[PDB]
Amino acid sequence: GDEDKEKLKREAERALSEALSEFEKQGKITPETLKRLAEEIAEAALAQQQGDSERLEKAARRFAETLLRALKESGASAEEIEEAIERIRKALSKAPSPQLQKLANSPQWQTALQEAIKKARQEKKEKGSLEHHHHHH
Repeated sequence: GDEDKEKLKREAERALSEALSEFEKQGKITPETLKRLAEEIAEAALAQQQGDSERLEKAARRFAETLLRALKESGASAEEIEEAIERIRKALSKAPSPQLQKLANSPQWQTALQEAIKKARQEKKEKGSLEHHHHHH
């Protein structure tokens, strides 16, 4: 049992790459993590053409939960989290795919994002998030 979801994954990995472009430029985030976040968008955008509302909520929540770790790992605060998710909203709304444009406009996806901004606002500030080793591998 398999499906050609790779077509949406290759379109979505660019959405995060352009949205979080400044976070990667700053060394807050990695291109592997930007792809890992967009792999959940691929499922959510394919679900929009299938009309599967339950997928939109679950995939958007899983994406927004993962994204919060990738940002907080860099020492991000609620102000950086709430700017970061907003960039995916533009990148999806401006996307090359009509499935990704429908995803940016989807209430089931957009509601799951609010839970991630309010989660980061409940914590407000980082614990410290500094590193003392090269980690070259």
